[PDB]
Amino acid sequence: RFDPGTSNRNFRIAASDFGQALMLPRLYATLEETAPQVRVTGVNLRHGPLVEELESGSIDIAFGGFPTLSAGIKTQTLFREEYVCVMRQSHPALTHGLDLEAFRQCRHIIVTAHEFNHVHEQVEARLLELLPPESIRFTTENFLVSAVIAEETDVILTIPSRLARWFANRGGLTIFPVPIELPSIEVKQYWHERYDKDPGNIWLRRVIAKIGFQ
Amino acid sequence: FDPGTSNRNFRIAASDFGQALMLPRLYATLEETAPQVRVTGVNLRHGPLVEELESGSIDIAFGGFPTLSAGIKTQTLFREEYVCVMRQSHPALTHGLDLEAFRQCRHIIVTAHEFNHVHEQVEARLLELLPPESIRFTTENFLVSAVIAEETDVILTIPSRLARWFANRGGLTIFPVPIELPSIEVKQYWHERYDKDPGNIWLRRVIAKIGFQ
Repeated sequence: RFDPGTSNRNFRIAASDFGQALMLPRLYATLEETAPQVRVTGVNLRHGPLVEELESGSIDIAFGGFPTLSAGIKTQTLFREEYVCVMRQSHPALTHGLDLEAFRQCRHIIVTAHEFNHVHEQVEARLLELLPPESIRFTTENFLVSAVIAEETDVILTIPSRLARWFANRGGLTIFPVPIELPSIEVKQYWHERYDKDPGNIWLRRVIAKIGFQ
Repeated sequence: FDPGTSNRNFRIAASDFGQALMLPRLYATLEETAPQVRVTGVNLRHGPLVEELESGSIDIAFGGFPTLSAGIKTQTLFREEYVCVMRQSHPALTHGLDLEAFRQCRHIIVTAHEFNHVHEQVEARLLELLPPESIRFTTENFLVSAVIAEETDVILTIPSRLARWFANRGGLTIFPVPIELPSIEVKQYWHERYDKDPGNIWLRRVIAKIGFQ
């Protein structure tokens, strides 16, 4: 059914834009070394029921936190992620510290995710509860968009640390801890039972599961 | 409608590139004159944009959408060209990017077909001229693909503003693309139903006043 060295299969992985940008580069080596005509497509999250897409075969694997996925779904946990805060290094509060109430008074960009039933909705909910409505300036579905915007303007962004670190590395942004206690996230890969024994699917899970996510 | 005291959440539909470009150019106007106004960036979807503009679901669309015509007003904001980027630590760098070398590289392609975005044209041209095995990754977000090109040895063909944005802050280097590609017109789009809506009108005018480099 599936041979890495000769396959032309195009694998589709559903993930947030962040999850995509995290995953695919970690697959490149394996692809050039052992599967040089295999393709990986990063598919955005949708409003429709994700379990259906895994069932129909239109998605091979989902990657991230999808608490709503259960029946007929098999999973494996890959790592934990924690949230932090960022603001750009030419931000007025940077010269200052930031306790909880100064935090509440700044401008925020929120990444929204409840429509996609992605675990980040947990954080989103916490922030919408905490923050004065007037404190929220921008809203977007994409983590990477939100990061770029935080670099170009004075808004505070609350995001997975891995993403924060990737953008900190260019010095646009400073990382500081969230002044509230946010849930720790379990990031996994998800697939459907109907494909548990599919050779290609099995191969992909193996590769993903061997990724050094440290 | 008063900007100074409104709390309206305006929804703009654009590619992730379009959102990243637009919203920052709106911050000052918000800070100075509409401090309670929210802007939301919405991803392009499966369905037809017109039905979203009509619905009120989306206030304005930003980008290049040839398909919007019947009941849509537009104002052209600027025009964009395409280039290639590869990271400085790429073998093909110190060698030139002629068409024959191009074909021998691995590519990441941004796909746009689903949401009738002008990039369809660019995507189609590349697929025409590239062997199916030089294509390694595919994604629908420009920003995703730009960080992937920064992390791995893939070639990425993208709009120059996006390119210039990543070249400055990192390892990607910009190359002309040895493939014939259309120029692009970036417009704002809105339904005629809201042509006269004060809120909309205000937004459209703030945008038409942005100085896109």
